[PDB]
Amino acid sequence: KTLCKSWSDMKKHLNDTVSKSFIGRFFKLEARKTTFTTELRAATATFLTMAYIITVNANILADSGATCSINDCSTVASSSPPGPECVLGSNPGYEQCISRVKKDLVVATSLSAMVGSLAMGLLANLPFGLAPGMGANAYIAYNVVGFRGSGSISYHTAMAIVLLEGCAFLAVSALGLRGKLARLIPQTVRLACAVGIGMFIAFVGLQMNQGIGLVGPDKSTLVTLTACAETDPVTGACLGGKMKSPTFWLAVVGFLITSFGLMKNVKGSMIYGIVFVTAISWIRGTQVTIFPHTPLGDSNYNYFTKIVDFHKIQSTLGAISFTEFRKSEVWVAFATLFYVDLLGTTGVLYTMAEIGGFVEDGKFEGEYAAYLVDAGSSVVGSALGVTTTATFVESSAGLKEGGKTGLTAVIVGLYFLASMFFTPLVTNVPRWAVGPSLVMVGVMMMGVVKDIRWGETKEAVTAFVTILLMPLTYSIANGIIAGIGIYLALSMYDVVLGVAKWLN
Amino acid sequence: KTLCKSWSDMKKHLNDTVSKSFIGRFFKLEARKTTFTTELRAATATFLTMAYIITVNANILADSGATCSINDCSTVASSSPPGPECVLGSNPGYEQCISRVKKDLVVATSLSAMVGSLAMGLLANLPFGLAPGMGANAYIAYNVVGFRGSGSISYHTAMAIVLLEGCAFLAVSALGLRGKLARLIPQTVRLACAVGIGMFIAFVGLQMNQGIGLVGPDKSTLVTLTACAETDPVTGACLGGKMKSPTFWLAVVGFLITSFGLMKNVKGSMIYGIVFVTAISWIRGTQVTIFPHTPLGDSNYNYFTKIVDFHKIQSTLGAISFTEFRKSEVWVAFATLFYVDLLGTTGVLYTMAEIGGFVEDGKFEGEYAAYLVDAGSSVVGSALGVTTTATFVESSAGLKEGGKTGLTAVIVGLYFLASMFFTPLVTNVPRWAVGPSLVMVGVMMMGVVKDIRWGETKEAVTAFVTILLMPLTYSIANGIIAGIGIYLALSMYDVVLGVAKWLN
Repeated sequence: KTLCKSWSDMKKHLNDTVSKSFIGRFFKLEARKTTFTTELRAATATFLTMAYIITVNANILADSGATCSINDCSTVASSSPPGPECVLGSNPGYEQCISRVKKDLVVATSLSAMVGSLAMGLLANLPFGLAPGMGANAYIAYNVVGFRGSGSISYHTAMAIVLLEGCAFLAVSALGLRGKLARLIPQTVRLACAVGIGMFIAFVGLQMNQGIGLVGPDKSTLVTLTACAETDPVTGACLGGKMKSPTFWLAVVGFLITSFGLMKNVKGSMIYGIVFVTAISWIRGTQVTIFPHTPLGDSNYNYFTKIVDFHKIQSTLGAISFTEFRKSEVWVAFATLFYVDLLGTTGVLYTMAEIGGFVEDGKFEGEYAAYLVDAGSSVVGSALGVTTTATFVESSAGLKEGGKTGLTAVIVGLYFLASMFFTPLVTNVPRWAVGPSLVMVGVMMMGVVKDIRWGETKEAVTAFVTILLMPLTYSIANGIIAGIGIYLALSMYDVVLGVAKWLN
Repeated sequence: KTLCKSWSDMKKHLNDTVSKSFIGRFFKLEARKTTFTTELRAATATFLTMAYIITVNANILADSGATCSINDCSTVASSSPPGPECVLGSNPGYEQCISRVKKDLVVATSLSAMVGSLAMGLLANLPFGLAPGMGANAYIAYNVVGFRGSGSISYHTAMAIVLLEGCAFLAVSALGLRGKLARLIPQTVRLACAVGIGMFIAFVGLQMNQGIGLVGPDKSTLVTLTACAETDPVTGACLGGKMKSPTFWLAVVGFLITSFGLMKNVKGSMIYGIVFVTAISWIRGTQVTIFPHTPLGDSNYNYFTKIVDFHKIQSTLGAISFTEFRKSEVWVAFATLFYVDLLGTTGVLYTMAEIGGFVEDGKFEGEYAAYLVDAGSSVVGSALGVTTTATFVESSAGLKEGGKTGLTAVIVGLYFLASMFFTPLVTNVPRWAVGPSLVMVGVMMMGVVKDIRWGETKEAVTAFVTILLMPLTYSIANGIIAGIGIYLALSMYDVVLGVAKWLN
């Protein structure tokens, strides 16, 4: 009987004693009508919903071959291994390097999230955390650096682009040239870019090398549904048997558990889907294991036996090279990244300002600092080996419970501190586990499609071309350019001419 | 001065004299408050908007190789031409056959449209015409018969499937088992199937063999943006130079003219886009011609010189074979076609009944006959060599002007009669001309996407999987099955169990 009353006899005392110290006046706990206990609940509610991006980022950036290259490949019977042999796989020397890089990138993501969340919390009094944004990881990894050394731009130039974008976004928002520039883009293309990004992200979660493996090549049509069980030992090709891949069905079950948990309003759901299909795919012996019986697979098992390990960044440290900025596509990629980051932290940071009573006429209490902290987080994360950071939409779950001061973004950072020590259990997440997690992101980003003015013709074609050309051409830069070209030709050639004639 | 008054001195007299004859009482021109002059304007307004499907159907069914096969191929230096040599192209013998088949299919489409429109007009007193439906052409051609003899099901079995579906839809609506069966499908999958069909139709209008030629194969990613100028002489492959294909830019200009004409509210627009880029691509000599300097291309020019020709169906006549119905996929295709046709003529035929004052409490004046005529049109068109017919949505343009009696659907049929004699100018429409026309169909079918309940989780996942898996797996049958599977597992395993437990 006294157990129930013990919580209440101490919670009020602790809340009264904490608010009267330096911290209570610092975080302004006497105003905004918020007690200390609610801050701990809201921080947990935000972290559990945001905890899924500690593994998706690592598995989506480790595919590009961050530091590993052709020089540190293994030795074979030939004289020297050629270009398209090591990076294609089936080589112990390159896979051992990629394992270390994957181990290194998790700590880099955790540190970047720590810095972003803590810097926002201490300097802006706003209760939402930070992490490497979802949407710019795929563009940098699967489109600029390429899949394991493909494309043209190398990894060092790709990380220099992040520094350049962060520095260019610092002195474009401190001056005040953001609202004059953020509202210049018409609402149709801005709103329809997210749908195309969601399609592109979900489409890459279905290939065999990236995701669970539905789609595959075909000789007559471009794509086909393989889901093949017996696949090629080296590359990916269907030999015999469709819809009988055990990994595919395990991934479908994992998707079903996430979908059933998102309804019924369970806060953290995208993490329990990954945990289930990973704990299942940790048992050695079956056909869905992540631990084979190869010497390469034994190297990943005599590291999972220990569950806590303080790992040091030793491969993907500061790696910046400006010696390749004199060509063309580097600037196009920089401009595309700037365009993606401009529309991201504009319609998101304001939506979470009208949920919680922060908003006033305009210019709520965290306008100036929250933008500079968000922009400098990308700079501070670029040297660590991760892409640009952004304010996560999933931080709204903490606002709905009562968190209003800046203490939430400090406890989120402190939670992210304790998630770095568990690297052994984060490196060993299979790709078919994070496959289902790339589809729900697209599903939740598609929810804004029911605001485009489909009644008009120009606003419908401009949205449809942008939505369609992004996943079918396998490029994010090919959607924005097409949308802008369609929008300019339909209107600027008829409307602007009238304005020019009206000057006479 | 008398010229203006001449029209008015005769229009009222003609309207008074026509309504007092047998036709006036037959079509009930004294009720429904409609004069004869409005019927001629509404028929033209319907035909001009519907006139685009006399060429898209022919070019989308001629790609499957309707009658041509391996037996009537040409003779080469080898003993006998193998399977994958003739059907892949670069053979005069097969192309000469496919030219005759394309000439034959236009008359078959015109006759099917004539019969459907005239049968609805005379027997149902409803002012909307008929034509081979848009959406079932691609499924039958590009998915069942395959691209030039691909796939498993042959052409004769594909036309037997149409007869079987028509006969099964006759005695499912005459009994009364339509409303009990049409409302059983939940609204989410029914509404999201159209968006996926639009995506699949627009995606096939971008390949090189089907459409204008943006997308192409890639070794690492599945699809890429080629738009290559110098292409392989036999097959389709990019050799050098992107975004400099003259046909691609001609098609983009044609798309721009259609998009600019659909706004400003011009009734017929999808036909003036085709006419422009065809009249341009009829001049012999340039790089965008449809008349090369080959002996094959000269055979298509000493037939365009004559502009009127009464052609007779002599290849794609009644061609039905039931000797291949004992395998599996035939029934799956029949069921998919039935599912597509059930949702089509249910949400469309009622929408055009509340625009014009036809509708009452329920059961407007054309419920019973309009369904049987629409179902029997598929049967009567199957023997002619075209797929199932459907009531076109583009027939609403005639309702907005004043057409209310059945005379509109007779004049539309009479217009379709005069469009058969111009076969020479209909067979010589290039594929890059109809490429832009396959995209606007998807754009106009996407306009219903802003009604799915995106707020809920089940109704969002069920719609998103159906939308996504249709174009990315290049199949319409793989979207419905996935949507139904997602919808059943999310709800039937939790809701139906409660109902079963409530019986105790």
